[PDB]
Parts: sequence; C-alpha cells; structure tokens
Amino acid sequence: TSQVRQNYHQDSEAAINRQINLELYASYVYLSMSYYFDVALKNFAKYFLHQSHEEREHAEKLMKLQNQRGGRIFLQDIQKPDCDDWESGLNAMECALHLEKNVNQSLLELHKLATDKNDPHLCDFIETHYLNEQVKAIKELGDHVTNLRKMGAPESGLAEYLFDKHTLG
Amino acid sequence: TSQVRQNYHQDSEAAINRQINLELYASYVYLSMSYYFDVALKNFAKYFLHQSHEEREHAEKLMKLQNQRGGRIFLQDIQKPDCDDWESGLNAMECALHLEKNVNQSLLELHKLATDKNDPHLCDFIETHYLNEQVKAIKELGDHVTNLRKMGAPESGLAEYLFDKHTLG
Amino acid sequence: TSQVRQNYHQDSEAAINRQINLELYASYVYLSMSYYFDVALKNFAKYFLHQSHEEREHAEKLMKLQNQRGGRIFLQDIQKPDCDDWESGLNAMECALHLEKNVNQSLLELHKLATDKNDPHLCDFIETHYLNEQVKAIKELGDHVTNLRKMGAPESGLAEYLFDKHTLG
Amino acid sequence: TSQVRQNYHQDSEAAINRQINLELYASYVYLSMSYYFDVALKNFAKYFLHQSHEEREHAEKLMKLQNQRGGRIFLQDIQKPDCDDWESGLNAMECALHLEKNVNQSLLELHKLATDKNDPHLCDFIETHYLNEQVKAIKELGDHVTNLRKMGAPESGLAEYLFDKHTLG
Amino acid sequence: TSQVRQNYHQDSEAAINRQINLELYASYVYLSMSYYFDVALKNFAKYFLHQSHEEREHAEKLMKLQNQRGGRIFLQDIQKPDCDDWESGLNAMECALHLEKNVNQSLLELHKLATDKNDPHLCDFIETHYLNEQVKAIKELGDHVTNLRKMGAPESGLAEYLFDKHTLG
Amino acid sequence: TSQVRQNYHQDSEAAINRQINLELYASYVYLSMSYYFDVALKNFAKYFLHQSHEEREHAEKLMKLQNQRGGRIFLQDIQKPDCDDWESGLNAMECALHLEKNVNQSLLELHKLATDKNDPHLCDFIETHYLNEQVKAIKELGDHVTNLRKMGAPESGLAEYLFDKHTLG
Ligand SMILES: [Ca+2]
Ligand SMILES: [Ca+2]
Ligand SMILES: [Ca+2]
Ligand SMILES: [Ca+2]
Ligand SMILES: [Ca+2]
Ligand SMILES: [Ca+2]
Ligand SMILES: [Cl-]
Ligand SMILES: [Cl-]
Ligand SMILES: [Cl-]
Ligand SMILES: [Cl-]
Ligand SMILES: [Cl-]
Ligand SMILES: [Cl-]
Ligand SMILES: [Cl-]
Ligand SMILES: [Cl-]
Ligand SMILES: [Cl-]
Ligand SMILES: [Cl-]
Ligand SMILES: [Cl-]
Ligand SMILES: [Cl-]
Ligand SMILES: [Fe+3]
Ligand SMILES: [Fe+3]
Ligand SMILES: [Fe+3]
Ligand SMILES: [Fe+3]
Ligand SMILES: [Fe+3]
Ligand SMILES: [Fe+3]
Ligand SMILES: [Fe+3]
Ligand SMILES: [Fe+3]
Ligand SMILES: [Fe+3]
Ligand SMILES: [Fe+3]
Ligand SMILES: [Fe+3]
Ligand SMILES: [Fe+3]
Ligand SMILES: [Mg+2]
Ligand SMILES: [Mg+2]
Ligand SMILES: [Mg+2]
Ligand SMILES: [Mg+2]
Ligand SMILES: [Mg+2]
Ligand SMILES: [Mg+2]
Ligand SMILES: [Mg+2]
Ligand SMILES: [Mg+2]
Ligand SMILES: [Mg+2]
Ligand SMILES: [Mg+2]
Ligand SMILES: [Mg+2]
Ligand SMILES: [Mg+2]
Ligand SMILES: [Mg+2]
Ligand SMILES: [Mg+2]
Repeated sequence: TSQVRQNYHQDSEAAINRQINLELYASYVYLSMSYYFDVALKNFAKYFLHQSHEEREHAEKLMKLQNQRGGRIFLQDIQKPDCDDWESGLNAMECALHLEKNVNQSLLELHKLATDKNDPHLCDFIETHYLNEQVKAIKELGDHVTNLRKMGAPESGLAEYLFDKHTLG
Repeated sequence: TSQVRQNYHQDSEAAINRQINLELYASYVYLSMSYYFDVALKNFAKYFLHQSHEEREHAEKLMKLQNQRGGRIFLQDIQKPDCDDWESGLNAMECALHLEKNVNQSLLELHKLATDKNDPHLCDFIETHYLNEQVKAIKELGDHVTNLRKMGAPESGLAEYLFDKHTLG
Repeated sequence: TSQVRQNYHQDSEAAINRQINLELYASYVYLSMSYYFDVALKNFAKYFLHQSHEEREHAEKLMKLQNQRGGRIFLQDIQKPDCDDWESGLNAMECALHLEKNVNQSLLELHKLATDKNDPHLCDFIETHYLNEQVKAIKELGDHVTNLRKMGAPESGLAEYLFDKHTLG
Repeated sequence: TSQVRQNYHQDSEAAINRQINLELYASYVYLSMSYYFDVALKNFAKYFLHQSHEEREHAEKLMKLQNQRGGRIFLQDIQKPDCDDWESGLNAMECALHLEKNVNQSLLELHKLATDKNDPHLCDFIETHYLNEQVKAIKELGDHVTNLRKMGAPESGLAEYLFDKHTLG
Repeated sequence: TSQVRQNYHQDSEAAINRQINLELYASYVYLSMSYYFDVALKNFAKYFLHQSHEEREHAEKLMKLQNQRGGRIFLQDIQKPDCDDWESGLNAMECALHLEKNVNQSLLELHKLATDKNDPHLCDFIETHYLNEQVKAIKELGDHVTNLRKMGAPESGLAEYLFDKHTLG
Repeated sequence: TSQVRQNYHQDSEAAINRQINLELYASYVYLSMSYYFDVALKNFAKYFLHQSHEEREHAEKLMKLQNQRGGRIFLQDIQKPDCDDWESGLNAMECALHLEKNVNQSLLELHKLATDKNDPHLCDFIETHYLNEQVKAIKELGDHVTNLRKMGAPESGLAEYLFDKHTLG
C-alpha cells in the first residue's frame, strides 16, 4: 500500500521489472565478450567491458525508478549469454548489434505501454535516459560491423588487429 | 590446445568457473539488498552497493586468472537472490554474513583442490586475493550483526536509524 | 559461540595466544637492551628501542587475527628478560640473534600446525607478515654479530664505538 | 660505583624500579582492554590503545630517570591484567579508574619517600611528569564512568554505542 | 657454520644455486634476441632487452635469498643461448615462450622441493616473487605468438612491422 | 652479404666478438664479488655491483658496434668467475685490478689489430669509449689496493670496515 505511488499501472511495474532483467542480461553478454578477447583483441575487450558497465547502470536506474514510483522490484535469474564462442571480433559486434536492437524493441514496447496507460513521467523517463542511447549504440555497432567487413574481416588477419588499435584504441 | 597452459588441472579449471558464478551471485545478492533499502536506511543501501561492486571485481579477477592459466571460461545463469524481502537492515546483514561464510567455504574447498593438484600458483592466488578479504568481510558483518542486536534491533526504531548514520555513514 | 569463526582449530587459537606472549616477551627483551646502553652506545639503544616497537606491533597484529578469526585472546605474564647485564653491545646482539631464532622456530611450529589443520588463511598470514621479517632480522643480527667480532669486539674500545656511529647511526 | 650518582637513596632507586613495573602493568591492562572491544565499541578500543601507549611512555621515562640519577634498572615480570572479561565498556572504564587511583597512590608514596630522603629533584620529577597527569586521568575516567551510568549503561544498548561515537569519537 | 641458517635444507640451497644459473641464462637469451633485431624490428629489440634486465633481477634476488637464509652462492658458466638465428620476430617469441615454460617448470620443481622439506619461507618466496610473474610472462608471450600468427606472420612483411609499432610500441 | 659493411675486416669482427665475451665475463666477476660481501662490507658490495652494471654496458656497446659496422654477433659461454672465495675486501680489489689490466691488454690488442687493418673508425671507437675508462678503472683499483694495505688490511678489523664507510660510502 504505497503512499507515494500515483498513476503507476501494475502492467508498467511488471514491464519495468522485465526491463531490469534484460539490462542485466545485456551487461552479462558484454562481460562475456570482454573476457573472451583476452588474447589478441584487447581493445575489443575494453570496449565490451565498458559496454558492460553501462548496461548495469541502465539496470540500476530502472531499479531506482521502480522505487521512485512506488513499485516493487522483482528480480529474476540473469541468463547466461545466448551467443558465445565468437569466431572473431566482428561476430561479437554482430551479436551486440542484434542484442541492442532486441533491447531497443523492448524499450519501444515499454513506451507504448506507458503511452497506453497515460503515464507521461514514464514516457519521459524512457525517452530521456534510454531511447537515444539505444539509437547511438545501434548506430555505433552498425558502423563497427560495416567497417570491419569492408576492411576485410573476418578473413584478414590485419583487419581486426588494426581496427583494434585505431577505432577502439 | 593451449600453448600457455602448464600445471593447470581440469578440475581446477572447472572449480574456478564455479567460483566465478558464485562471485557473480554474491554481487547479485548485494545489488538486491542495496535497492531494497531505499526508504529509510540509505547508508545500508550504499554499503551493500559497494559490497556488490567488490563481488563483481572478485568475479572479474577469477575470469582473468582462467585466461592467464590457459583455461576456458564457462558462464552459467546468475541465480536471483535466494534470501529476499528482509524485514530489517539487520536481517540483510545476517543473510550477507551467511552468504560470505558460504563463499568462504567454497574458497577453502578451492584451495584444498589446488593443494591436492600441487598448483602453488593457484594456492597463492586464492590466499593473496580472496582468503583474507573473506575473513575481513565475515568479521565486519559479524560485528554489524552483533552490534545491531545489542543496540536493540530489530524492534527498536532508533537502533537501525542511528547505526545507519554512525556506523555506515 | 562465534558466528564468524570458520575453519579455525582450537589448537591454532591456543598457539596464536602463545605466540602473542612470545612477541610481547621479545618486545620486553629489546626494551631492556635499549635502556641498558644509555652510557656509551646510544645508537645501540635506539636500534633496540626500534626493535622493541616492532615486536609489540608483531603482538598486536596477532591479537587482531585472534579476533578476526573468531578466537578468544588469552594473555599471560610477560616474563622479564632472561638474558641481562650484557657485558658489551656485541653480547646484546648475540642474545637478540638467539631470541629471534627461537621466535622463528615458534613461527615455523605455528605454520606446521596451520598446515596440519588445513588452515590456508593462517598459513598465508604467517608467511606474509612474519616469516620473511624473521629471516631479515636473523640475517641483520647475524651480520652485526659477525661484523663486530671482525672489528675486534668486544676487547677493542673503538670497535663498538665506531660500529655505533657508522652501522647503527 | 656510579660517578654520576648524587643524593639518590637506594630506597628511591628500588621504588623507581617498582614504579616502572607498575607503569608497564598499566600499559598491559590497557592493551588488553583495547583488543577486547573489537566488535561493537571500536572507539573504546582506540581510547584504551592510546592509554596503553601513554603508560609505556610513563615507564620509559622512569627508566630514563633511573639511568640519569645513576641507578640500576631492575625489571620484573609484567603481570597479566587482573581484571578481565569486562561485561561492558563501562566496566572497563571502572577498572581503569580503579587502576589509575592505585597508580596515583603509588606515585604519592613515591613522593613521600623522595620527601623523606630530601631528594628535591625526584620530587620535582614526580610532580612535573606524573602527578597532574594522574589527576587528569582519574578525572577523565570518573567523568566517563558517571556519564555512562547516567546514559543508562550498562543495560541500554544505545548508551554505550552513542557514547562510543560522540564522547570517544 | 652459519649462525643465521635455520630450516634451510642443503637440497634447497643447491636448487637455489641451479635456479640462479637458469635465471642468468634466461637473461643471456633475451640479450641475444635484443641485439638480433637491430635492423627492422627495433621495438622487438627493446622488448627483449627489457625482458633481459628483468631476468637478471630475478637472478640477483635469488642470490640475495641464498645469503639471507645462510646458504653459499655457487656460480656456474652461463651457457650461450641455445636457440639462435631466429628467422623472424615470431620465432624469437616462440623460443622465449618455450624458455619461460621451462623456467616455470624449474620453479615448480623448486616449490615442490621446498614443500617436501617443510620450508614455508621458501615456498612463500617462490610464490610471491616468481610464480605469478611466470604465469604473466607465459600468457604475454602466448598472446604475442598467437597474435603474430593470426596477423599473417611470418610470411607477411607488414605483420611483424605493424605488430612492432602497435603492440610493442 | 652486408650492404652496410665497409672497411670492416673479418679479423676485427671476430676480435670484437671475443671482446664482447670478455666484457660479459668481467660483469660476471663483479656480480660474484658484489653478492659475496653481504655480511660486513656492504659498500664493497655496491661498489662491485655498480662495476658489474658498467661492464654489461661495455658489452652492449660492443654488440651495438658489431651491428653498426655490418658484422655478425657470435656469443659464447660466459665463464664463471675464475677468482672466488676472496678472504677479504682487499683480495677482491686485487683480483679486479688483475682483471681490468687483463681487459686493458685485450683492448690494446684490439686497437693494434684495428691499426693494422687501417680501420680508423674502430680505433676511434676503442679510444673514445674504452681506453680511458680502463686507465681510470685501473688507477682507481690501484688506489684502493694500496690504501687498504697501508690502512692495515687485511689483518686489521677496523681497516676494511672504515674504508667501506669512508672511501666506498
Ligand atoms: Ca520528455
Ligand atoms: Ca603466497
Ligand atoms: Ca600466501
Ligand atoms: Ca617543581
Ligand atoms: Ca605466501
Ligand atoms: Ca679519435
Ligand atoms: Cl513483476
Ligand atoms: Cl553483471
Ligand atoms: Cl567448467
Ligand atoms: Cl551483477
Ligand atoms: Cl589459549
Ligand atoms: Cl612492552
Ligand atoms: Cl630494585
Ligand atoms: Cl606492553
Ligand atoms: Cl650448489
Ligand atoms: Cl647477462
Ligand atoms: Cl667470431
Ligand atoms: Cl651478467
Ligand atoms: Fe552501450
Ligand atoms: Fe541498456
Ligand atoms: Fe565484501
Ligand atoms: Fe567474493
Ligand atoms: Fe625486529
Ligand atoms: Fe616478532
Ligand atoms: Fe592515561
Ligand atoms: Fe602511568
Ligand atoms: Fe619476463
Ligand atoms: Fe625469470
Ligand atoms: Fe669499471
Ligand atoms: Fe669493460
Ligand atoms: Mg539456460
Ligand atoms: Mg535526450
Ligand atoms: Mg530459480
Ligand atoms: Mg602454501
Ligand atoms: Mg595477504
Ligand atoms: Mg621469573
Ligand atoms: Mg612476503
Ligand atoms: Mg599470575
Ligand atoms: Mg605541571
Ligand atoms: Mg656449449
Ligand atoms: Mg602475488
Ligand atoms: Mg669451467
Ligand atoms: Mg689515431
Ligand atoms: Mg676520451
């Protein structure tokens, strides 16, 4: 019986909890990728490690909004990364691109729900903190995927090495 | 077929992977506790949030050793926190004490395995980075549990509030 | 009924208490030596006074570990220095050498006990804080004893005076 | 056959040696108290640890006067703390108050002896370095004992905790 | 007849002397490699020259422990580098990887001997100063070997040149 | 088939390689002496350790000239120190004096060869970097040998100790 809860639909509360789990999952995927490239693509490793920290801040801010609006946080298992054993740095970038577009669709479904329930604070929260960061991340990974393919990856040995030094350096 | 792997038993590699999952689980438990105390015990929240960051560094360093020794990281689901809905800040401290002693026993089993396989580098790694941090953490949580009980928790309203301001401030 | 005690054998607890008393005794021996050389070897006095402070920190850290592991500190009488009335600064160095090698054997017995009880944290604690400091101290006192004998002590009047100014200055 | 000894009675020399042992004993009592309060009253611990260092400086200065006046230092066993297992921080303060008043009576007996032997330098030494420090220490411990009783110790759980934070912080 | 020697087996003393010669040999191998790459891979040259200085510090610290524990240093011929005339920078990295893993096995045999003779100070010395440095060095050379092969070495003319500028720059 | 080699006789190339081995041998002799005086003449130890570093720079610069002139470096075993077990610091100085004069004769034979082959660059290199350093080193060791004998070494216990503090301090 929250004395602070106001105009916060239970469907929105449940969907925020599902988004929290998805952000944590994305953090887990990036942590997997980071530690995977320990041998020869160590700037890929630090790119994905930074991506991993960002995803956990994404989850923590949704956990904070759940408390702010008077909801109840409900956590679930953080599934281990679906994609794994990437044969190259390019394949990891492709999976991250796929991941971020899946997360973007989740955020767009969240916004549509907030719109349907007439929750302008929740729509503003999604737009201010997550919608443009998603567009930027998808654009960045799209740039990386396309550039690496043009450079000659994944066949070329120098392509991923040089991309590691110059683009992710 | 690792060219760097040397004196690294597959039982040790598997046990390191299980320890990685346990450290991540401990990080998840502390993140749950941190966000739980958003109302009235906000220094409990920052204590547990700091504990959460420490557990993830614990996991990342074990992931780094897995690569260093020529092993293969194998990740599993991060189970959601077993304990939940703590009725007070003291109960969260009791569960963290229980958690850390369970983690300590895991680390002691790890060391016994490393001793049995005559892996002095792995024994040194466990002793240098994890065994004393565990003793310190168990001692700290033990101090917090005992102090809060003496102060009159969990019945006393002022006890947890003042402990929040003075001990965890 | 310690809630923090874990893998801490009562034999180890008792042996830590005996080591505490031995470290305090060593501090008492050095304090005796320091105040003994007030007349003509005042840099011997400050060497032994510094040695005395170090031994008390040795005891305080063992007292801290006793609490950390959930043991109970049990103090005993600090026996007055066995050796006394040293006829020269060299004889005091010989007794300190004898003392430190006796303390080293105690620490090696402590480690063997910790090894027998499979207490890797206690083995690490002894190795990290006390085993190399003991080797260094025995080497230093051995150097001082040998050097003073070569210089012509204890018969030579200038030998101990110059050693006081140059080696311990 | 001291060429520096002048107007220094052998009764005074023996009584200085007994005072040295008493100061060391007081240092041992405070060290015991300091390490005793490791759990919940850690500012009591640092108060008593500081008291312990002060008592050892008290002993070292009496050892220095013994040499200054041409006497011979004679050390004895440092008895382990009589009082122990204090049920609260207040009980430790009561024992320290009892201890300091016993030490004060010793210092007053010392002064009466110095007066009887017409040793104005020894009377000045006792008055300058020890008589007012004793009055201050007895007053301080008396204040702490009375304040803690008024606050509701030892029954009140908050009393000793808050006194630890505010008075001894 | 060392007055400082304590719990130091003659087998350990002899094995330390053999390790000293091996560390000096490793320093000689790296000095050979450094001066070998004077033409076109001058950052390989400075990588191996730095490796060479490190190996001599490795030897000097073992010589210091031999004195510390009361042993006697016995030096032998420093054999000229076995491997030589490396056809590429990659082949030099492969020989250094082979060398470091041979040195690691020597250090692990040393530790097993120290364990058998119950010398915890010598086990700590090996673990603290040499076991993790060996794991790091083997991992680094393993990374370099694998990366250079992927880049296209040794056939590719640009591969070793760019690796020289970016990885070893 | 060196495109840079010009006016560089193969006899000079071979003699440079022999000089390289001799400089490394001299470095090994000084390293032996340094670690030998760990007990009572620790400024002798640092004098010889500095001498040892200088000899290795002597060897590295000859290795660099071998590459500069288009020659091929050929390394041989670094023989363990001929002289050993010096009974005093003076005897170590006498052996170093003997060593440096043997090295000087080698450098003078090298110069005569360079003169016979009309290699003015090699004559300049020997004169600029090695001939005066040799005269200075022989003069210094000659001074040390003579001074220590006059002071009363090796019989006098104070002589080597004071020389250690004042001349080599
Ligand atoms: Ca908006
Ligand atoms: Ca270790
Ligand atoms: Ca250790
Ligand atoms: Ca006065
Ligand atoms: Ca150790
Ligand atoms: Ca010239
Ligand atoms: Cl939900
Ligand atoms: Cl995570
Ligand atoms: Cl596994
Ligand atoms: Cl996490
Ligand atoms: Cl006991
Ligand atoms: Cl003491
Ligand atoms: Cl007396
Ligand atoms: Cl004390
Ligand atoms: Cl040997
Ligand atoms: Cl070398
Ligand atoms: Cl040759
Ligand atoms: Cl060398
Ligand atoms: Fe991102
Ligand atoms: Fe996100
Ligand atoms: Fe922690
Ligand atoms: Fe942990
Ligand atoms: Fe010491
Ligand atoms: Fe000690
Ligand atoms: Fe006091
Ligand atoms: Fe006092
Ligand atoms: Fe190295
Ligand atoms: Fe090495
Ligand atoms: Fe020189
Ligand atoms: Fe030279
Ligand atoms: Mg699954
Ligand atoms: Mg915006
Ligand atoms: Mg489940
Ligand atoms: Mg061990
Ligand atoms: Mg440690
Ligand atoms: Mg007795
Ligand atoms: Mg150490
Ligand atoms: Mg008694
Ligand atoms: Mg006054
Ligand atoms: Mg050979
Ligand atoms: Mg280490
Ligand atoms: Mg030979
Ligand atoms: Mg000329
Ligand atoms: Mg010149």
